[PDB]
Amino acid sequence: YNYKKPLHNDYQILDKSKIFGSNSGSFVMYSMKKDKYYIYNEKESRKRYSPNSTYKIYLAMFGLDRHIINDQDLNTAMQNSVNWYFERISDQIPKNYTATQLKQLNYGNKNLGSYKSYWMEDSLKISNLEQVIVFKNMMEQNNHFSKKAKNQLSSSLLIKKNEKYELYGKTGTGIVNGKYNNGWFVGYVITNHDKYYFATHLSDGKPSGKNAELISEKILKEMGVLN
Ligand SMILES: *C(=O)N1C[C@H](NOS(=O)(=O)O)CC[C@H]1C(N)=O
Repeated sequence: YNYKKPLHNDYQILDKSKIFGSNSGSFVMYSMKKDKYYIYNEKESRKRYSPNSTYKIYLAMFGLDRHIINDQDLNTAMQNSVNWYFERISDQIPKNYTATQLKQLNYGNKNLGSYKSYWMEDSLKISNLEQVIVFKNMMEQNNHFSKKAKNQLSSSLLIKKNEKYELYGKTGTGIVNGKYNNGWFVGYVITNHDKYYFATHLSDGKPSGKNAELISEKILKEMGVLN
C-alpha cells in the first residue's frame, strides 16, 4: 500500500537528491529535542516496501520479550545479520502475539502472509516514514517492552561510538532475479545534545543495504548531526 496518514508536524522538506545521485529513494529523520521530522522525497517515503533484515529489530524485541533470547548470541547475530537466528525466533512466536504487537506498534500493513519469513520480500510492507515513526515510538514511548530489552537491542545495533556521537542501525537488502531490489538502513544517533531517529530507503539504481548506509552517513554528516 501507501502510508497515507497525515503527519501533524511542521516537518522540514529536504533536498538530498545530489547525495542520492543515480539512486532513487527517500530519507526521514526525527529530532527528539526539537520534536521535528525532516523528509527528503515525501512521496517515496510513504510507499510501502518489504523491510527485509531491518525487521530483525522487532524480531529481537519479540525474542527478548518472550525470553526466547535469554541470559552465537544477539550481538553477533544482529551485526552479521545471521538469518537462521531470526527465522527461528519468528517460528517460536505465536501468530496472535505477533499480530497483536504489529497492531500496537502500527507496523506498516501488518500483513503476516504465510507466517514464514513474511518480512523478506513477501507480505509485510512498511514505508520509510513509518520506519522512523514506529522505531522512535517503540523505543521512546512503548512501555510494554522493558528497558532491559531495549538496552540489549541497542547494544546489538551499535555501529560507531566516539566522543562526538553513537551510531546505531540495521541494514536490509532485498534481492529479486539475482540483483539488488530494495535497500534499507534504519537507526538512530545519540549526540551530546540530541537524539535522532532516521531511515534511508533505496527503490532503484543500486538499492543495496550498504548503499543505504553510506548515503545515510553522508546526509547525517552534511546536516551536522555528526559534528
Ligand atoms: C536482510 O535484509 N538480509 C539478511 C542479510 N543481511 O542483510 S544486510 O547485509 O543488508 O544487513 C543478508 C541480506 C538480506 C537477505 N535478503 O538475505
